[PDB]
Amino acid sequence: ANPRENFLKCFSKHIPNPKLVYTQHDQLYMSILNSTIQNLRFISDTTPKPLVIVTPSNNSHIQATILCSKKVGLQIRTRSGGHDAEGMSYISQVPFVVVDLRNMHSIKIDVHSQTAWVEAGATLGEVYYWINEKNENLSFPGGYCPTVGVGGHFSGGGYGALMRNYGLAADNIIDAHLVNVDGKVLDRKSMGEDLFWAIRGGGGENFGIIAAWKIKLVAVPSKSTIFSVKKNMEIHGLVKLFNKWQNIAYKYDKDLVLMTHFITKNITTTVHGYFSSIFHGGVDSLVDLMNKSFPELGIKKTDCKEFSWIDTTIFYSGVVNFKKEILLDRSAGKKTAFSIKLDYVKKPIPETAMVKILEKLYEEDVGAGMYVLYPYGGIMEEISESAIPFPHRAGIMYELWYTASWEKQEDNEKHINWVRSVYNFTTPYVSQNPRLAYLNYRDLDLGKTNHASPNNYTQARIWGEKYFGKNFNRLVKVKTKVDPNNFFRNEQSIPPLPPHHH
Ligand SMILES: *Cc1cc2c(nc3c(=O)[nH]c(=O)nc-3n2C[C@H](O)[C@H](O)[C@H](O)COP(=O)(O)OP(=O)(O)OC[C@H]2O[C@@H](n3cnc4c(N)ncnc43)[C@H](O)[C@@H]2O)c(*)c1C
Ligand SMILES: *[C@@H]1O[C@H](CO)[C@@H](O)[C@H](O)[C@H]1NC(C)=O
Ligand SMILES: *[C@@H]1O[C@H](CO)[C@@H](O)[C@H](O)[C@H]1NC(C)=O
Ligand SMILES: *[C@@H]1O[C@H](CO)[C@@H](O)[C@H](O)[C@H]1NC(C)=O
Ligand SMILES: *[C@@H]1O[C@H](CO)[C@@H](O)[C@H](O)[C@H]1NC(C)=O
Ligand SMILES: *[C@@H]1O[C@H](CO)[C@@H](O)[C@H](O)[C@H]1NC(C)=O
Ligand SMILES: *[C@@H]1O[C@H](CO)[C@@H](O)[C@H](O)[C@H]1NC(C)=O
Repeated sequence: ANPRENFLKCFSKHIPNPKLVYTQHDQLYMSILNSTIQNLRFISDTTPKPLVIVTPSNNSHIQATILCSKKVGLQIRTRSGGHDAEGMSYISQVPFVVVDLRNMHSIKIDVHSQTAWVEAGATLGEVYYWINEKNENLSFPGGYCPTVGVGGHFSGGGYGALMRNYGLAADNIIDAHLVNVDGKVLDRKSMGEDLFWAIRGGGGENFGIIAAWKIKLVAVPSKSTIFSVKKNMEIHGLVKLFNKWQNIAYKYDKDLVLMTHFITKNITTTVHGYFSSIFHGGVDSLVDLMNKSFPELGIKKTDCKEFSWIDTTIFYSGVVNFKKEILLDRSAGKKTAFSIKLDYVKKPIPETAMVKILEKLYEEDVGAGMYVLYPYGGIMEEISESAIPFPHRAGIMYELWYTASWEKQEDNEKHINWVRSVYNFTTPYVSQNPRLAYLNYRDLDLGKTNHASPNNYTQARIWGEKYFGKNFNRLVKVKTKVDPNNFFRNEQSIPPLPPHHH
């Protein structure tokens, strides 16, 4: 009796006769494993590999895997788009199998009722595309990156351009299909409201394997206006603009998103701020708005085109500059090694301190580090904190991402340490009790939950409280109820409650 072969037998038993199981012996193993590992940082020979990969195409397949891993004693890591910031969807410390959902990417739109059934392995890109094909004036609220998978994205909250208008993708989910620790398939009805609440932004990896979402589509203007302007002046003049942006961006009506980037340019060199818009409306209203609200930014008509939504979608994603069918292409953009961390901001950062933050970009190579800033007003002020597990709503001015991408496996420690040091540095200026963070940018630095350690609950709280709010209690309530033996677990997952505290 050994687990790989015992698994495979059990699986065959539950399901006789495409390929659904891969082992190291299969020619395709490696390139499947590899295909969707998004962060090159976790591609080494040292990196643990699973005993089996399964690629289900049917709820029945998922039930079997869950059942068989339960029996033989393997751990599951589900991979949907593979974008985990920490590789947590494809690495484990213990013998494990990855459940790659790439074969379950069906997307079924009901144009009239304005809903859609999207399977767990589809990618934003696809969702965007196929919605737009059915109707140019429709879409869905979600991240910017087309290759993000909907399993990780939605169950983690997930948001982007439409955030200020409609909220997080998790805010717009009507139903789902989920398989639990007992291998049952559950709709919302049968799931019950606690579990339906939980999977919407509490991390699906804590409760089960989601198989499908039901999605409610949102209205989207047939023309939006985009400018995106370069600003490489002297460092102080730059922050003078930043400070202004900081106090107003979140204040616009719902129809303006104004975001900002920072990086270094000129290879051997100066800090550059880019300021970008999605404006639901025309060129002139927009210039007028800008000319009124933010003169010093000095945008002009010459500065901005008006695009269709899907074009805007494209403009604002990881692909150079063409045609809209890239949205469909699993292997677009370039994969890099990356480290990212994100802060939320409630109170304007002091101009002095900000130069210092910007000053730090000089300490890595040109283009390596980058700060992304997105504003936080509009609808987020009216959505309750416990509406869903994701609790970051009212009184946030904007969010700050600090990110580094590189190529080379040696330069790892160097680069992740930079990201940390900027994080450490900004600590006085960002949110505070507690320092809020975002489940979809997992940060093991916030604390780890170990395989080889007894499960202290008050330990998990430290980070549980950062990712979620007051929401954390209800979350551990749901865990304890639906997966009391903590079968669905990872290096930073919600623990159940031990039974003497039941
Ligand atoms: C790589 C990348 C990520 C981005 C980018 N832009 C984002 C943005 O603009 N807004 C955001 O809110 N998030 C952005 N993200 C990050 C993604 O939101 C997160 O990285 C998601 O968690 C990624 O989801 P996914 O693409 O599926 O990657 P996986 O590694 O497979 O991570 C999934 C995560 O959750 C578990 N899981 C996935 N699917 C399921 C199902 N069906 N059931 C249970 N659990 C599931 C996995 O185990 C893993 O833990 C821009 C870029 C470039
Ligand atoms: C795994 O990924 C790395 C970089 O993408 C690459 O060197 C290697 O060829 C990949 N594995 C394959 C093709 O089996
Ligand atoms: C899921 O379960 C079985 C196994 O193949 C099949 O009868 C059913 O139609 C499947 N549904 C799909 C592939 O949509
Ligand atoms: C979408 O919106 C515009 C703005 O009113 C309208 O003129 C256009 O005809 C619409 N088309 C569809 C297919 O909904
Ligand atoms: C911006 O405002 C000034 C008036 O102070 C004006 O001269 C300029 O033409 C305005 N912009 C547009 C687009 O008209
Ligand atoms: C960041 O802060 C933590 C906690 O105080 C510390 O352990 C770590 O070394 C710091 N990282 C730096 C200074 O880069
Ligand atoms: C959880 O609580 C205990 C008991 O008071 C504490 O001492 C310990 O540090 C925590 N447990 C673990 C495993 O870290």
